[PDB]
Amino acid sequence: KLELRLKSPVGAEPAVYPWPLPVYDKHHDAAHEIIETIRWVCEEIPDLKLAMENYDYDTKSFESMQRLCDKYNRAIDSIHQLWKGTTQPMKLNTRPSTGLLRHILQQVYNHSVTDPEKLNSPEVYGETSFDLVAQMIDEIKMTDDDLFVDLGSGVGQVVLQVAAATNCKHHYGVEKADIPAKYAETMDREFRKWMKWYGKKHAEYTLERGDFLSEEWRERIANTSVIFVNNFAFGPEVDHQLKERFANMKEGGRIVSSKPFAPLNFRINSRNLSDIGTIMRVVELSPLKGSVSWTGKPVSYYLHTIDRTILENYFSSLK
Ligand SMILES: CC(C)N(CCCNC(=O)Nc1ccc(C(C)(C)C)cc1)C[C@H]1O[C@@H](n2ccc3c(N)ncnc32)[C@H](O)[C@@H]1O
Repeated sequence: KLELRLKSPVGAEPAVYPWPLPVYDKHHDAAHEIIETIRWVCEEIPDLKLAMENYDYDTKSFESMQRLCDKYNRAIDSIHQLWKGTTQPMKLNTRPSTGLLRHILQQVYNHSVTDPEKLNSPEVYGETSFDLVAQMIDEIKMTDDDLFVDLGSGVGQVVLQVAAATNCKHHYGVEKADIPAKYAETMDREFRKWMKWYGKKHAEYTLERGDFLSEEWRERIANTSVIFVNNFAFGPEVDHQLKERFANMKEGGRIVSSKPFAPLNFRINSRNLSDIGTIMRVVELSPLKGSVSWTGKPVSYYLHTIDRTILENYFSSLK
């Protein structure tokens, strides 16, 4: 029946929406996905922006929606034309800006998480931690050297965010529970599709089914240089096993978490000598003012860097 279609700015399969356009949740529907996508594409292509200094808008009239899609598609055609002339294509494979990325990931999520219901009351998945993760990404400089892992990666959004944002040799997510691992497969597909659609590049990444305490993971963890773990509700048993597995990490390796694995007020003495606190610097990271603020209360986060010289110094300090 009735449809709206958006042409990709790089000639990928157009995006096709049914009318009336679905609503996703109380604060998201396809209408606004459509508008937001159009706006984002104008940011990729200043030229497209120039073509469309015309658009507030009526999202419940199909006619009003279709003029918008039409103007956009037509300007797209116009742009593709320009690129046959001496004007060169928009720089091919760049990373998406943050703004675009937040959009894309919203899009991927909504197209992948059909029924946001099979996900338990409490924020045990982190639904709007995008800005938070974005902050982390800003602070923890990463490079083609690093390997990244999100321990208990959920449906994968954080892995996708980092992979989109950084140039690690590889990013990994590992998830035990079956239903989110299922969703992650679609997330993965949706993500690849939308990134092609906007013609934006991403670092290599993999989503996996697995337990991060499983024998196999001991080795991998020791090999990972950047670990993100949202351990807020892990408690005693699991924190310990993790500390265990961290102790084998190379010098420089980083762990970013919600609960600290050492303490910050930690100075090295006779009976704390096998405490992990001896092989790692720990800092409290500044929270975001607009923090999701778990437990109706402002909460911050922790960067641990594997630094053995801390130990070495305590053996130099015995002459
Ligand atoms: C709460 C966390 C741990 N996780 C979902 C979050 C998606 N990714 C995420 O939030 N990353 C992240 C976000 C923010 C931060 C900061 C705090 C900002 C630094 C750090 C990391 C839960 C998933 O972990 C899975 N989990 C728990 C243990 C378990 C297991 N041992 N092996 C496999 N997966 C397992 C569990 O099944 C859930 O699907």
